[PDB]
Amino acid sequence: MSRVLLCSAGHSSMVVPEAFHAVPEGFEEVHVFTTDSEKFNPVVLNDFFHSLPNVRFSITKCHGLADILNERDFEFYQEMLWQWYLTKMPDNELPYVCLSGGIKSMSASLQKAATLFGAQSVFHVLADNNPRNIEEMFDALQKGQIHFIEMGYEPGWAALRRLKKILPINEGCSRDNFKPLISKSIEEILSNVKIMASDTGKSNQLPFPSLAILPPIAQQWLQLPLSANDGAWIQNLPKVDLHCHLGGFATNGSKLLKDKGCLIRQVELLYQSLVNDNVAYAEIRCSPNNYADKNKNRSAWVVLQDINDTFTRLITEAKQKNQFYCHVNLLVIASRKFSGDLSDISKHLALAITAMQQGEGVCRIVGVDLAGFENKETRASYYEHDFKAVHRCGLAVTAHAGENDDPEGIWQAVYSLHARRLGHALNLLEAPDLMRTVIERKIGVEMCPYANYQLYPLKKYLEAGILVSVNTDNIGISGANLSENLLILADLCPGISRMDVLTIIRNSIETAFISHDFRMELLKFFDRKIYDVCLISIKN
Amino acid sequence: RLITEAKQKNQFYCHVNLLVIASRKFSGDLSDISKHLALAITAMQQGEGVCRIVGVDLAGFENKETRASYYEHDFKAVHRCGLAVTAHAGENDDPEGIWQAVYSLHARRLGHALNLLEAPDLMRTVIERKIGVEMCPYANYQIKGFAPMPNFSALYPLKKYLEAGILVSVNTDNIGISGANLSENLLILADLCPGISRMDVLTIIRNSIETAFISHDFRMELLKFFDRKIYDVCLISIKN
Amino acid sequence: SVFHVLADNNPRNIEEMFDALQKGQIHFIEMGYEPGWAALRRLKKILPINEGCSRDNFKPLISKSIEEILSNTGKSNQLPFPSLAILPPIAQQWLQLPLSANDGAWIQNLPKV
Amino acid sequence: RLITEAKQKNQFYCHVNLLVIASRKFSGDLSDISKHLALAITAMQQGEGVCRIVGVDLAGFENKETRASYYEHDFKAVHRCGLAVTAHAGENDDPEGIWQAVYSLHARRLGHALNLLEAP
Ligand SMILES: [Mg+2]
Ligand SMILES: [Mg+2]
Repeated sequence: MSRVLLCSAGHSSMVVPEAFHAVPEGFEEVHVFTTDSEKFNPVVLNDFFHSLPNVRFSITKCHGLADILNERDFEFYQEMLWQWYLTKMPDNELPYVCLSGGIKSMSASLQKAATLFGAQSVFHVLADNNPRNIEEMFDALQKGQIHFIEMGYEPGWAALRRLKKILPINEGCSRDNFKPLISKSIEEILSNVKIMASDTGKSNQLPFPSLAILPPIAQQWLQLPLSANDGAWIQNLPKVDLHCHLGGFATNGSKLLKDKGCLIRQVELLYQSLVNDNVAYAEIRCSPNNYADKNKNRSAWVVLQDINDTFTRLITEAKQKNQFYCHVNLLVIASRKFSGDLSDISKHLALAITAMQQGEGVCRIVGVDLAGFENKETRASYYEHDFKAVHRCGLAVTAHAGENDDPEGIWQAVYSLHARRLGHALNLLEAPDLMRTVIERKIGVEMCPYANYQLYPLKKYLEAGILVSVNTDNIGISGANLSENLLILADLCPGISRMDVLTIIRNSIETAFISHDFRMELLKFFDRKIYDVCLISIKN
Repeated sequence: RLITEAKQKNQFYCHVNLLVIASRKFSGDLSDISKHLALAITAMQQGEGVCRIVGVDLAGFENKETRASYYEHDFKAVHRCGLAVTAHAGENDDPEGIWQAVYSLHARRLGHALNLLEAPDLMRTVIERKIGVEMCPYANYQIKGFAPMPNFSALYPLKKYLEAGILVSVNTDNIGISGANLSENLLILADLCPGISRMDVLTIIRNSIETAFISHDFRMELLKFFDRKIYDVCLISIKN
Repeated sequence: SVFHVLADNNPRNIEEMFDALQKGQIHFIEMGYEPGWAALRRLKKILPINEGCSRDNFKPLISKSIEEILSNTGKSNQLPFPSLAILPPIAQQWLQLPLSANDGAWIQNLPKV
Repeated sequence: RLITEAKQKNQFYCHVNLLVIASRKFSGDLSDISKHLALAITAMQQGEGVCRIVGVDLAGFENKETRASYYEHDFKAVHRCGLAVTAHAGENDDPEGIWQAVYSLHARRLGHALNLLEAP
């Protein structure tokens, strides 16, 4: 924990040691902002802090401004002071600051910086004798002449404290080619507040994925239909992939992947690809029975356990280094056979229940998949009594009735299997009753853009209000990742905009089978990341 | 007519929809249940209107004689039409009853369900399915007893129901009998559930908005109006 | 509007800074328009003029809220009504305060369902 | 390991197989029954080995309130996969519960059933 101290000193440099000694508990880092004037005496605080190496210290100089004389000088000083304050923020803490030093102008500017970004406690210092050398200030504080004065305790604006990611690519804000981007931030916040308070029609709401603090230009840009040149922006956007088959990545499967080494390499390469695509969460459907080998003592349970263990090891390694990581859970696919050994479905269900019973592990089992040939021969009116068992133990179920299926099949897949999530079902338009059912019950749709590619009802699905989630199915077989999956909607569904992409991501994140706590943590991280990425992208 | 005349003057109007109560063993023969649900679905098929019927209700006295696992076969068709069900599975109802109500009847809402805290799997599934739980603070407080009743130890489970993530909704039940409208029904929680914050009250309002059986577009309009009004109220809330 | 006035010579007499403003020596420095909070002035109604008062009757009405701004994850991302973000932070932390009995006026003014 | 060690020295060894008892748990978060059935199914599916799980047993709270005429629908999967069924009932139960147990769960063994003599 770091008690970073920020201050500004004018003709007097004594004030910073007084601020340090005002709280006997002792700070950890101290930084002072000063102009390039010659009246400064850095040596006294320099050797005073050299008396205690254990406390970090730094000095930053505002070049080119001897003193504030006109409007340009003051605006330059304010921009540099804001930049220095925001570049010296703690990563996850509010700092302290003393306003005593400097003339009224920089004191007011520093307090404005505090009011914009927030601080743990702002304070002042009062010296009865106004000491100038260390021994006499020490004697004054020993006697009791030291006086520290405090008013402030403010949280600040999280959103405007959150824009430090844009400081690079400025060379150091040279006056010849300086752009006061902090002034852009302040005009942004004032513009949003004034527009909100000076109108009602615009003041309705708009952004459900939660944000509403971007500049109005940024919101207008979001409202425009997306183009094919937004590839960098969407790639920078974090995504969720709720339908991705493990065995269709390096296209493989039953004939090749029986050995352990191939499974390990497939797992690691899939995780690397997912992290490369900035995907923050995904659900994976895997076939343990298709991957087992009774000859080599390789049971389906063993295969699933090994998958879970390697996934857990990988995510733990990624998290321990404090780098972006992709949380992933497995889905046991109840492969459709309907020809022989029909007990395989029950075996898969029991395996899934026992797998979720593991309990421990950040990576676990959350749902089962009723995939396979979705024809009438294997509709949802066959095994509901057996699915009573999996539903008893509180396990989610994902169905798939989207290819060559009639509305009643979707209907009692919804109402007998009770699929909390639904796959595909592109022809849902022609069943308004089924529209009303799916919308009212808030069950999502696992529509895969490239899979059907190899008029798209996606836009109409968003208009109706279906919680549609864009999914990649098999990136290896399709040859395109999730980023291309959202990219192709530009010409697949004309008139589509970036706000709809954000709503798609939001629908995906609520649609995943996750605990309430993990869901809300994922929402927090996703909101943070989308805010940062749009702030970065709007400027460039 | 009331809604139309209130809106024509561009004032604050409370949009209202109905609920058809299908009581169990309340008047004699149980064919009254089918009469009620047929009436409800036929009223729904009116088509055009402003104040509509959204669904049906299933209410009973205590249990057993008024259990929620008796009329699934009757409920098949009325559910199939497109209505919604709010089973009164609660108030000293055994967990199997609520499980049947949520899963066999596909009921989107529960009445009271005060003792859900002792059925962890029932919690888990309800939270995972975002099934609303209507609950009346003053009514349940009077008829059951929760801290600070004298000579009582049980405390209200609202704060737990919120932090777990249940889509709880605060209601009034019987205004005249309880002698409390929605305002004091929300206010009573301060001494009923200590440590409750205003932010959780806002989330409760949001959940009540979410759990209504209403169309999507009406939901967007309702959310926009509520958010603007809530921002305005909180702007002139800190004044006092 | 809150601003600042700076004088190079810091005049003392009327003719001096009159001449300074004739030349334009006195510059004007402001950090921009400050909306404040749209509604906080009912404190001046509930608290009378109190012309007869001393140090005994201090009002720490807001300072306790200021202290409980951050002194106190669940309450951080539970935000509904996304326009609630634009709400000034002081009122946000006020919402973060626990509920009380005396909020009946706001409860009545609260649009409910 | 015990039976392998006993057999390696060519001594007398007692071959042992398991029975996963599906405890009644009158209410007791009754999903434990399905949990036990799934655990037994996957344990049998493990397969390789000399000591093996061979069947399931249901017992506990023998009173008529927890008879065998409730869970007749769950036992379809455990019977289809290939496991064996045992039902303990008859110490103080009616002479009809045995009929359901033998003819609904297809139980190959009957616990106790001391009062069978009065049901020819
Ligand atoms: Mg697929
Ligand atoms: Mg009632």
